[PDB]
Order: sequence, then structure tokens, then C-alpha cells
Amino acid sequence: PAQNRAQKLLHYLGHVMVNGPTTPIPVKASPSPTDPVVPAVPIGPPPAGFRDILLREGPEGFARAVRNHPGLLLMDTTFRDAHQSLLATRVRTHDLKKIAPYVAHNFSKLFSMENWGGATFDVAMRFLYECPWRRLQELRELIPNIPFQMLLRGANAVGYTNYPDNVVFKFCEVAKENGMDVFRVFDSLNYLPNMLLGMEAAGSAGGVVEAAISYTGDVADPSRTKYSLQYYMGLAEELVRAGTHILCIKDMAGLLKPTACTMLVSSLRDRFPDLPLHIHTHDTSGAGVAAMLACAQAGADVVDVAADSMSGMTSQPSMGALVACTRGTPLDTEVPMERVFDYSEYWEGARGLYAAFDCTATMKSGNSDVYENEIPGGQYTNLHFQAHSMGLGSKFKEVKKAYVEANQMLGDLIKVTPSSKIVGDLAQFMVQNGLSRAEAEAQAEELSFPRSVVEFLQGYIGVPHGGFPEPFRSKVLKDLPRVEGRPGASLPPLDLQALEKELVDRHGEEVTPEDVLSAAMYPDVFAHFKDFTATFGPLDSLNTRLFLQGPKIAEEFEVELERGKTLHIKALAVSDLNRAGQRQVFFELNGQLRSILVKDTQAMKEMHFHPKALKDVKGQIGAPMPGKVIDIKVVAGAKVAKGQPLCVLSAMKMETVVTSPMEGTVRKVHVTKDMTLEGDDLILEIE
Amino acid sequence: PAQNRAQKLLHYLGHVMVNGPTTPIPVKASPSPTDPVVPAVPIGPPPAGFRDILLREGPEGFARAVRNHPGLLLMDTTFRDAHQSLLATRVRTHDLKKIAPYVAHNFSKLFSMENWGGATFDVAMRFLYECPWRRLQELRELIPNIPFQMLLRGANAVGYTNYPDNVVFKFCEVAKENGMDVFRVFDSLNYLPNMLLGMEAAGSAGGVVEAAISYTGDVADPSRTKYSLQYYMGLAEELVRAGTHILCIKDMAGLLKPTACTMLVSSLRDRFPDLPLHIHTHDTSGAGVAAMLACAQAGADVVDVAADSMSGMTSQPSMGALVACTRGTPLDTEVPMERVFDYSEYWEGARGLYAAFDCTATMKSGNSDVYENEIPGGQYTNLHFQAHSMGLGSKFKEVKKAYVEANQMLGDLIKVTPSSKIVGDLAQFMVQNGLSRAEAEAQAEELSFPRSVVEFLQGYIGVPHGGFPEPFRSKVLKDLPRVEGRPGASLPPLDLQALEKELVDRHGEEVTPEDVLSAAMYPDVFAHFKDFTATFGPLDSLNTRLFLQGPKIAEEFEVELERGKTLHIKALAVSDLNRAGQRQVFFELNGQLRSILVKDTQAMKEMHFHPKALKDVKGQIGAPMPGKVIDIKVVAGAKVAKGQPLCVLSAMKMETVVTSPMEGTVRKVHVTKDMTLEGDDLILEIE
Amino acid sequence: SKFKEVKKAYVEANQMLGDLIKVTPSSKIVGDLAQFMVQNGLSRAEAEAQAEELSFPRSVVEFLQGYIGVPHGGFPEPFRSKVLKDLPRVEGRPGASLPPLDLQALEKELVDRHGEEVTPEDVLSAAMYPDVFAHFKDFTATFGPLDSLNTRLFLQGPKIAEEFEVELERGKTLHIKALAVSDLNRAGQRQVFFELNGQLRSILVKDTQAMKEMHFHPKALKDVKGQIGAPMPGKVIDIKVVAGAKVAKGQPLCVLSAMKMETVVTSPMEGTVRKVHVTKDMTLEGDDLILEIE
Ligand SMILES: O=CCCCC[C@@H]1SC[C@@H]2NC(=O)N[C@@H]21
Ligand SMILES: O=CCCCC[C@@H]1SC[C@@H]2NC(=O)N[C@@H]21
Ligand SMILES: O=CCCCC[C@@H]1SC[C@@H]2NC(=O)N[C@@H]21
Repeated sequence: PAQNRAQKLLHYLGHVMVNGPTTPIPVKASPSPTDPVVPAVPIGPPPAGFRDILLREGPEGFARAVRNHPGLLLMDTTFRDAHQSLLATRVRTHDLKKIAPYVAHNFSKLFSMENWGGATFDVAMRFLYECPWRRLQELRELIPNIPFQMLLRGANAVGYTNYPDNVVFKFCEVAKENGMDVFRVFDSLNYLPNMLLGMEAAGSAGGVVEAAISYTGDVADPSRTKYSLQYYMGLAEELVRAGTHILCIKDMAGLLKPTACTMLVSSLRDRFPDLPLHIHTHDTSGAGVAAMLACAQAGADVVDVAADSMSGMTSQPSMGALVACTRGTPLDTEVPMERVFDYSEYWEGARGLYAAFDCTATMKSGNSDVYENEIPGGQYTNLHFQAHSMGLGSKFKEVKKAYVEANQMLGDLIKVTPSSKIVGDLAQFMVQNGLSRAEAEAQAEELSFPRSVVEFLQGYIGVPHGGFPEPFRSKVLKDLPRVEGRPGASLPPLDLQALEKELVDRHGEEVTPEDVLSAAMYPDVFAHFKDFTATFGPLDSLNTRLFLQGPKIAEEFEVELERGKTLHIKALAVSDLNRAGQRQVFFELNGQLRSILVKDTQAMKEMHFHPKALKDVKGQIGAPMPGKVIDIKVVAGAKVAKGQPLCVLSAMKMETVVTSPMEGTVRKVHVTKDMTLEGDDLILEIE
Repeated sequence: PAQNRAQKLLHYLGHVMVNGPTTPIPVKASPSPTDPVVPAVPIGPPPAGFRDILLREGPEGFARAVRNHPGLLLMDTTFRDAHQSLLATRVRTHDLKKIAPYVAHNFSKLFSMENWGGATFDVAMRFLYECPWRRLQELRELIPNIPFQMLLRGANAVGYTNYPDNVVFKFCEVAKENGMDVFRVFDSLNYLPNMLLGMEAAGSAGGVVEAAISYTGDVADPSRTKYSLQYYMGLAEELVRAGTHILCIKDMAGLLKPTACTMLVSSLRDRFPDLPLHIHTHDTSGAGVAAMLACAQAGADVVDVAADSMSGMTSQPSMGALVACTRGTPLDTEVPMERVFDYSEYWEGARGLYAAFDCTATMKSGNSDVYENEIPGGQYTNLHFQAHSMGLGSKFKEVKKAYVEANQMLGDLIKVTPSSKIVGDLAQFMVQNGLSRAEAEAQAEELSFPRSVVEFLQGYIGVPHGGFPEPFRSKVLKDLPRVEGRPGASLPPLDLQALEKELVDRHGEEVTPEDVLSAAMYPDVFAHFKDFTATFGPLDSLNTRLFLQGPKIAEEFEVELERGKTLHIKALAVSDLNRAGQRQVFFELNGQLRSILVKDTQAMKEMHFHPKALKDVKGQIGAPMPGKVIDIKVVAGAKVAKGQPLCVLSAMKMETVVTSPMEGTVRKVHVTKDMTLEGDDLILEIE
Repeated sequence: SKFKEVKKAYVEANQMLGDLIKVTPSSKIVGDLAQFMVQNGLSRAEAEAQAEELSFPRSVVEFLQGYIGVPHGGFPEPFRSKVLKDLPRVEGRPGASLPPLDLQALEKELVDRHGEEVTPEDVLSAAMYPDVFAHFKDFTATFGPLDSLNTRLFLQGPKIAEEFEVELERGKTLHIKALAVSDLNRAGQRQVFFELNGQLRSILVKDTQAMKEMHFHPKALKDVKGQIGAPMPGKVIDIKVVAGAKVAKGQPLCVLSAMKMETVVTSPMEGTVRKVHVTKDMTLEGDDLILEIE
């Protein structure tokens, strides 16, 4: 088969010129017209770093070298969890690669760089249309000397549901083979059985196991008894007994006050004198720099930081602030400040390309109300964008109050992905329906809760500390199936060879083990990603502005496909609509005229949505959210029981089962499969 | 005379609809369409505060009460220097008054609130067209219980030049009569003779004298010998001997590292156990919260903070962060966090009205390069806007480097207004002319330096620590007059009664002592302010959006002129241009049609700019900056000596004397009085 | 685009009608028939052969009934008998059988409806042209003496900033300047601003062009004899039948008023009216479905 990359790229550029951005843009901001300036890099291999120790001496040798290090070690999250928080994980492989050689040379003493895990895996395929594994591989070649770190969920890997154990093990194996070094293993509820599986999978792969305790509450507040200092110490003892190489405290919201830092970290050091202590926080409160200095003074070996232009607010504390504040003390990081400035300078320019995703569109600074609401950095940005998309943007203060009430109703569980989303959906549901906590708990048998909340209460994410809230769980679930113990333990092993064969039969002989694991964790996303890249080619070759907005008429630019293969492209014109609903886009490619035809949907728009459900008529079932009808479970003339499934709506990437509020006969169904509904659109009538 | 306020306001609104904003807008951002939500205030008088102690027991009683306070006292800079830093001092009296009753009730324990210092005085009259004294009086009425604080320059009051001593004394007297309580007395060079005059003037008025030492350098760095710990201790001893009630450390740039905080503040406490210590910083580095916590732990009694939405970056540290971090410690501020949140929320909304002036248009976060460049918060924002206006915006990195070089060339003087501006002009001049420091020092006899640099070298701002840089000063000044000692000491007393009579003759019998002092300090600004308010009336009654952008067609709004006198105004239409170059604007006012005639310069605005100076022809004198010709000192046929004044240009609010580079005969003058010149426009020819 | 075919059909229509003199209104009668023939793709022969089945225009029917007098040589037979069927025929002079109009009763009706300024000229104008005269009085009651305006102002109105003079009576001139037109208010009106004799005056006038929005669903299948389409664009004046009514062939079904001519739509078949798709005052396009017959 002849490769047609250049034409596929021109087809993408022509598609963006006719139809607009293929990635959903949350705010009316434009990318910077200027590409970021890459700082000068020395000619040669980078200096030896902590990875060279890890490769020579293994995970235990690396952990001893970290503990024995004189000073505060630093780790870079800019690559992942700094943008996850600030720009909705939209930073692309293109921009990461440009600065990677500078990082390798000037930051060779970093403990690790956290460029992988969390939301980056799904987001790369679904929204950036790039392979997360190729990003890892390319970056690994660029940074041969710094350990790569990922955020791993213990029994779910990087996915949103539980997987069979053999998928989690095979994912950690293939991640290590592809150059992942450190696995930060956490659970969204600190549910030890999920963490132990992820630790065993990462350790069996030959990775550095970093067991991460998610922090919530306040250990310095004696009124907060559920998440006390004793809770954290007891969980640390179980994770150390399970053979963690490094112990992490993951403060996903920025709740660690300097006094709580001092108390928790000194207690952990006194208990575990030889174990490396890694502290992660967010600067959401504007106190994260002070919190990390207090951790370092209390005997933390490592702290998470971001590049200064990618720090603060819902991100990590500033790298330059920590380096400057520790300079000339026993905690000196030995990082030259000039190198931090050049690094932040590049990201300041690069962040300008992502203005369309920047959290500063909605949040101008850190906010201390995080000590009340306990909303994690990445959840705050997402919950605001969701509230605005649902017409609740003016009520976002009510949504934050309802988030506290929803956390309590759910039982004050730790709030990190996906538990932070479960609390967020419940909070939006309460505000949308005008319901206080007491009303929502009283009516729990009558209300149709968000799927996530239902799946949580069923046990699909593990068991929360202190157990599930009763009688609230029993009222919501009724007769719905309950998962006891670890949800992955009852799943049959996935046949990865059968899946590989299915993928080869579909996409041809170029299917890799990484493709099989991507399909195993994210089947619909991976299928869409392969179909999209089959149509549009290697979009990672485009600069971020051209990827997001396409070229302007008469704009000229270069695209490097491979070393020594540059495309000189100029956009010339877009035609009027032809009789086939297509517009012809004209380009110059390497001094030659080229034309591609792209269909325009925005050229003509005309839908109609008549149905409406009277709020006072119990038999009229309205759509509980804007969404697409996936499935219709009933027909006209069918008898239905109270709580019986009627239809399935798919909105905001969540199947919601619409259930009957009464017993009766379905008089009429007003909806069809694949129909798009607005809120309160009449689904069906019951008599 | 019949009052015509409503018509004057409609004339302003019609003027803004036809001609655009009367205040210069630096960035293409629009004010928020929504006014800020004012939090609920209790009905009654506010609780007793520190002012009640000051009024009962005098300045020494107040200082003892501050020292004896258990915990860390907090002061609010949001009213001034929080916006001075973030929004170019553009916050108006309208928005300050709306939140003032909430501040009085919920923050009654503040040490002080600092709203009258520095630029607010000039900016209120020149750009907001409001009386700074009326702001002070109104705010005092709404906040009877919290001490008001101002930033006072010692021998210059709030002005930009030195004044006769009787003007500085009379200013402090009338400021105290109008309800100013605390005078933060500083000098831009820490020049003790200027500080002593300001301390004596504030003390003689019956104010609380707070002597403020401006911080530069690093006391924790043993390589920095000029501004050592011994320098600060020696100056503190002289200011304590001079009878300061409170000692302030003013870190105008955010240079105080936590280690330097600990060392400086403990040394000051150990030497002065009974003296209140007040620490001011900026969060420019992102370390300001950690710096203020270190000061409080080292025995500071008071720290400067801003409301959370008005904190960080070039502003003060976050109030909510300091309150949260000190909670339940011996340093607890006793401020309820819920009250800080409600205060921050209002400001977030209010800051949205000032989006057109927000430093976030140019700086997205704090920057640690402040430890190298030492640029103060308000100077950073101004220097960037100036660099962009001069076409140097893409070179702002070169301007920051040249700022370090200019500081060294000038002798590493303290950098705060106006010395921070003097270094800024020199830095822009160096970058504009492509000069290194060595070239600028070598050519110092041939170059035409910025007036501010010349006036500094003459001694018009006082004497820098270590003296002026020689031979550089002697080369720049040549035969220009030098001021020895204190510049105000040689000025004859200003006849304030003669000035009052001149103002009564020109403006009528309503001239107040505040008007006389405003004219004495700022004659041209005050004259323009009186002429503008005579035309357009009380613009402080308009909300900030209507003040900046005017009303939209068909927009309806309310204007309260006085208690129980509301104007209901609706904008209806704007006509085409009449034969007199005017456009008729139609309003409804209290249900009645009203029409005003407003001119539109924008329509006919045309001009031509022919002159140009060949860079290679020494006899062709080009304009060194865009500016207006104020004065022409020479005619065609005149003999001119090298260095002789040729013309005076007035650009960026700075008279620049253009001087002859050679001896010769003026062949031709190409410019006229009031002519606007671009850069390099030919002024004259010399043979 | 078919005006050449219309001119040819005018010759054919004149012959079919009997080559009568062609002047108002007989020239219009030939013109309607010619347009009807071209619109329906009919030759003279086909139109004469199908004369019992076709719904001819009203002017042609009223001519054949004798309402304009008797043509030289008499009416064309059998064509007249086929078109008229059982329709009433006027013999002799049509005015001779009309009862005298009571002009004093009409004068009193006009005084009661328009006030005491009714003249003998107004009575005769109403007697000859009742609907036109009523509309003319209502229009001039609203807008005043439009004969005082120059033609350009009458047809197109003034431009913005245009100044002009209007003489109402000898020595009574009104200098008038148009100043502005506002946006649409919540009542569907736009405020127009004038200067009148140096004084600003404002009038609130409604705009229909602001939001016309109509829908036209009905259509008559040409092959379905029971589907009765509108024979022309027109307004429904009257509906003579209801759903469930038995109708005979040639029975009146509705009255359309288009081009200033009431056209009676008649049944092409005997049957039962299954459904009526139109309402009184409804505007129809050509071929819009009026009703169904089974
Ligand atoms: O729009 C759909 C969701 C996109 C991913 C959101 C990520 S999942 C990781 C992180 N945790 C959350 O609760 N949200 C973000
Ligand atoms: O545009 C002209 C200057 C406007 C005032 C600038 C103020 S003066 C106080 C502060 N210090 C500076 O250097 N700039 C600001
Ligand atoms: O638009 C409707 C008809 C307007 C009058 C037409 C006149 S009546 C006198 C003359 N004879 C005709 O056949 N037409 C014109």
C-alpha cells in the first residue's frame, strides 16, 4: 500500500478550515500565533541521572540512592498533572518533544519526570488523536537519563472501569518495556486490595513501586476523626509491609497545611527512617510552596513541582520558588535558577497555544475555599466547564456547596479520579433538580441518580473507608446487583490473543501489543482513534496552532514528517459548496497546486425538537439531561413496573438509564434510536 | 447657579458613545457586563477596632496595643497597592464604597487598611476624574473603626518632585483632618534626611508615624555587601532614634526569601523588643506567603495581605492563605475564613470590570526572575505597557536584562517609585538605541539620557547610599546644576493663600484646602481635573462599566446622584455627523426624551508626517521619541554649541530636552510648537 | 416567459368567444381566457371540447351569462350552453331588470359611518365602487390628504436627512425633514423621527416586513380527480361545503378572490367531501389542496 500522509494531512487542514476545530473548544480564546522559543541545548549525550542508577542497581538500589541524597530532590509534573490541571490535559506530543532535550541536559538530577498516566492516555487518543505509547517512546529516547513516572490506578491502570487482573499486569509489563520507570500506585478510596494488585503488577514488571496514599481531611484538626493521623500511619504500615520502594502522600486538592505537613511527614519519617518519602500537592489554596517547604523540613526526600509558567492555581507549586527558597540550606536542590527561567519561558509561550483550554478563563488565582469543598485541581476545571455546558455556570457557587453536601451524603470518601467525578455529578444533579441533601436522602428511592453514583454504590470502584452510607445505598440500589470485595477479582481473564486477531482482521498486520492494550482498556476510543488516523494521518507532525485552528488563507508553513522529509504547505482558497455538499480546498504543497474536497456540515443546519414533559404529569417521562438515545427498552402497549428501565441516554460520556417513576402501560414512545434530546424532552407517556 | 448634573452625566455618556473611553485602555479586553455582588452587612454600627484605641490613647497608645496583641495582626492593602500592582491603580471610589460597610463589620480587628498611598492621588484625578480627598472622606464614614493607612514619600508627600517643607507639613495636617491615621513614611533611596522630614510632618499632624525601610538585595547572601544586614540595622537605629511609632520593612519587589526574613526580623526584634514590626512584601516570586509566615515566626507583629482575588503575582500575599496557615497556632489572626471568601468573591467580580487594565493580559503568574531584575510590582506592569507602546514589546526580555545593567550603571540604588522608573527609562533607552552598559558609560558625554535619569543624577530625588556613580554622573551632567543635600530645603515656602485666591478667581468660591493642596502638588492635573468635572459632572456616581465603555443602544440603567435622587437613563440612538462635526445622542431620562450634541474627532482624524533624520548625517537632528513639541529653543541661522538645548518634547509624561550633538549653525527647523512627532522625525538641520 | 403564447391564445380566445369587439371590459374577458388556456396547456379545440368540465374565469362566465350586453352576431353556441349549464342567463339589457338604488338610504348609511361631511359625489362613488370607496375613506381617515405630497414622496417616502415642502392650502406650507427610524419595539412598531417646521416630532408605525413567516402545506395530485387544487393563487373568501357533505358535479365548493375577481371553485365529480384543508381568509398558491372528494 502506497503511503499517502501528505494528502491525509492536507485533508485534515482542509477539514479544519471548512468545519472548524475537531477538538471541542470550551472557551472563545485563540491559540498564540507565535510558536514557543526552544532554549539552546548542548551538543552531546545528556549528563548521567537517577535513571542510570535505576538501570544499574534496580528499584531497591534507586530507592536507597534517593534516601541517601543530600538535599531536596525535585520531580517535574509539568509534563503530566500540571497541564491536566491547567489546560485539560491538552498538551501535545509535538510541544513536549521540542523541550525534552533541554530537560535531559539541564535537569539530569530530577528524581523523576511525571509525563505519563492519569488522564493523558485517554485524552491523547480521544481529543489529540495521537498515540500515548508513541509519546512515551519518543520522549524516552529524548530523555535517556531521567526516570519516567506515571500515575497508575491500582486495579484499573489508566482506565475508568475495573479490568481483569491479566490486563493490569500486561499493561504494567508493556509500560516498563516502553521505558516507564516509576509507578505511582494509588486508589481513589485508598482501598488497599486495589492498591496491592497495582503494586504487584508494577513490581512484577520490574518497575519502581511508589505506593501513594490519597490525602483528605485535616490531620491537624482534632475534630476530623475519620481521616486522622492514625488512619494515615496504619495505611502506611500496610503499604510498607506490601513492599513499596517509595511512600507517596498524594494531596490531590492542596489540603495539606504547613502544620499538617510537619505532623504527618515527621510521624512517617520517625516510623520509617530508611524509606524514601515523596510528597505531592496542588497549589489550589495558594499555600502549596509553604506546604512543600514544611514537608522538606519534616524529612520528605522528594516534592512534586511544575515549571513556573505551568505552576500555581490548580497545578503544583512553582519549581523556581522551591529552588530559590532552599538555596544555600541543607535542603538545596542544586538546580541553577537560570535553567528554571529558560524552562518556564518556553512553557509560557507553549501555554499561549492552549489559551482555548486554560483554567484562567474561569479561575484567575488559587482559591482557599478548597479547604471547605475539597475539589481536586483537575475536577475543579472540569466541573466548571460541565456546569457551563449545562446552563449552571451562573450557579457554580451552589454547585460547590452541593459538592460538600454530596461528599457527606456519599460518606466523606477520598475525592480523586473517579470518586471526585462521582461527587461532582451528584452535586450537579442536586443543583439541577433544586434538591437539598435532606430531600435527596429522603427521596432516594424515587430519584434517578447519575450512573457514576449508582456504579459507586454498587461497589464497582472498591469499598470506601468506613463502608457505604446506609440506608442511602440500599434506597438508591433497590434490587440492583452489588459487588462484594475487589471488582476485578470476579472478572474472567481477557483473551488478548483473540483481541489481537480481531484488531489485525480490522486494521491490518501493523497491530502492536500497545494497540491491543489500548483497545482492551478503551475499545470505543481506540476504534475511533484508528478510524480518525486512517483518514487524517499523523497529526502529531502538525504544530499545535495548525492542529487546533488550521491555516489561514495565504499562510505558508512547514511540516516535518520524518528526518529530512519536510512539507512546504500554503493554503490558497476554499470554494463554495458543490451539489454534493462539499467544498474544494486549494493548497500549494512543495511548489505544486493540490485540491481536496471536504464536506461541510455547518453549511446547512436545520434540526427540530418538539417533545416536552409536563412536570405535574407523573406519566410524562422527560429526558433527565441533554443526550443521545442509545437504546429504547420499551414499546407502546408494554406494561412497566416502578423502577423498570425505559431508555438509555448517552450524554457527557455517561450512559444514564431512564427508569419508570410509576407502574402503568406505555401509551406512546416519542423518541427514536440515535435521536438527540434536550433536557425535559418527552421520551414517553405512561398511563 | 442652577446645578446641571444629570445633563453633564448624559454629556459624558454621549461623549463615550461617540469618541470611546476617556481613560487610555492598554489592552483589548472589555469590562464585565455584570456588577459585583455585595455581601450582606449587619444592620448597626460596626464593632470597635484598633482605631478606637488610636483615637482614645494617641499614636503611642496604638503602637503599644499593636505590640501587646496576641497573634499576627493583618492589614488590608486591597484598597491600594493591590490594585496599583494588578490593575494600574484604576479601581474607583464607586467599587471601594460598595464593599466598605462589609469590611468595617467583618474585619474590625485589622491593624489598618491601606488605601491612600502613592499613585492613587494622581491617578484618581488624571485618569478616573474623581477627587482623592472625597474618596478618603466617604470611605472613612463607611469604615469608622479601622485605622486608615497611606504610603507617604518623606520629602515629596504623594507627588513626583520635591516640594517646599510647608506644603509637605500642610498636606499631612489636612490628610489627618480628613481621617488618615497611619503614615507609612518611606524614601525611594532610603535617604534619611527626606524620611525625617516626612516623619516630622506626619507626627506634627498627630498621625501614627510608621518609618519604612525599602528592602533591596539579599541579607542572606554574604556576597552582597552594599545592602547587608548591618545596613538595615544601622538605618533602623536612626529611624527609632527619630521617634518612629512602628518600624516597617518595605519589600516593594518580593525579594525577601524566608531565610532572609528570619534573619532580618529576628535581628530587629532582638534590638527593639518593644517596637511594633510591620512587614510589607509582594508575591512577585510566588514565595510571598512563605516569606510572611517566616516574618511572623521571627516576631513580626503585622504583615501586609490582599483579598485572595486581588492577591498574588505583583500584588501582596493572599489574606485567606495567611489566615488558614496561622489558624490554631500562637499566630492565629482570629479572622473567620467564610468572611475572607465573601470578600474575595466580591473582588473577583469587581476585578472583572477592570479586565482592560489587568496585569494578567501580560503576566500569567508570579516570576522568580524578580530575584535577578529586582523590578517592583507596579513598575513591572507599567514598564511592559510602555515597552509595548514604544514597539519594544517583543524585546521585553532585553528590557529586563537592560534593567539589571541600568541599576548597576546607576549604582545599584533601591528601586521603588520614582527610582524604579528612572532605572526603567534608562533600560528602555539602552534597548531602543542598541547600547550595552559599557557603550552607554563610554559615550555618556555624547548621549541624550532620559530626563528622569538626568534629574536623578542632579540630586533632585536625594542622595543614593554609597553616593552617585563617578565618572558617569559628571559625564552625563557636564555643566548642569547639581543639588547638594535635601532638594526641598533650598525651595522657598509656597504661598498657599495666594494659590487659594488664584483658584477662587478661576473656579469660584467652592475651593477647599484639599483643592489648594491638590493644585500645589499637581497643578496641571488639578486644572485638567476641574475643567473635565466642570464639563462632565460627578463621574464617581457612574458604575465602572458605564464609566469605561458607556451604555449600549437600548440599554437602561440607574444612577444615584444623592440619597433618594436616582436617574433612570436609557440610551436610544446616535445620529449621523452634522455640518458642525457633531453627532446628536438621544437618551430617555426619567421617562423623558433628552438629546445632547457630542463631537466625533474619530471621524475626521487625519494627519501627515513628512520629516526624517538620516542616522549617518550628524547635522540632522531626529526626534529621540514620539512626543509633542512643547518648546523650540532655536531659530534658523542661530549658532549652537555642542550640548545646547534645541527643543523640548513632552512624551510619556516626561519633558525631554533635545540637545545639539555638534557645534554649528542651524540651517533649518522642520517642527512647530504643539507638533506631534514620531521617532526619528527630523527636528532641525545643523551645518 | 410565455407571453408570446398568451398573445396567440388571445387570438384563439377571441375566435372561441365569437370575435367580439375588444375594449374594457371585453378585452379583459378575452385576456383572462387566453391566460387560462396557456396556464392549463389548452388549445382552442380542447377548451371547446371540454367546455362542460372546465372551470372558466368569472369574467368569461359573466360575459356568457349576458352581464355586459349581447355581442354582434349573438353568443357562440354550443360553447355558451356548455360553459353555463344551468347558470342564470340575462336576456336584453342587464341594467333594465335591476331595481332602482335608494341613494338617500345610501347617503344616510354613509353619514352614519363617516360623519356629516358626505357629499353627492361620495354617494355616487360608494354606489359604483362600494368596497373601494370604503377602503379609500378608511385610508384617507388614517393618512390624510395624500394629493398634497409630490409623486416621489408619495411612492417612495423621504430619505434620512431629506428636507422638503408640503403645501396643504394656500399660505400653509409644512417644511419636513426625515431624521431617523428606530429599531422594532416590543409592540412590533418602529418609531420614525421627523422635524416639522423646526420641531422634532415622532410617530410609531408598525412593521409587517419585520416578520412575515407563513407556511403552505397543501397540494393536489393532478391524477387524483377527487383532490381539488386551487386553480389560482388567491384568498379564500367563502367555503360552501363541509366534511361529510354530498356534492354534485358542478356544485360550488369555495370562492377564491385573486386579481380582483371572485372565482367559484366547482366540483369536477359527484361524491362525498372527505376533508376540507382550507379556512376563510387563507391565502392559497396554485394547486394548493382545497378539499378531498370520495
Ligand atoms: O470529558 C470527559 C472526561 C475527560 C477526562 C477527565 C479527566 S479523567 C482524569 C481526571 N479526573 C477527573 O475527574 N477528570 C479528569
Ligand atoms: O503614565 C504615567 C504614570 C502613571 C503613574 C505610575 C505610578 S507612580 C507610582 C508607581 N511607581 C511607578 O514607578 N509607577 C507607578
Ligand atoms: O388591477 C386591476 C385592474 C385595474 C384597472 C385596469 C383598467 S380597467 C380600464 C382598462 N381596461 C382594461 O381592461 N384594463 C384597464
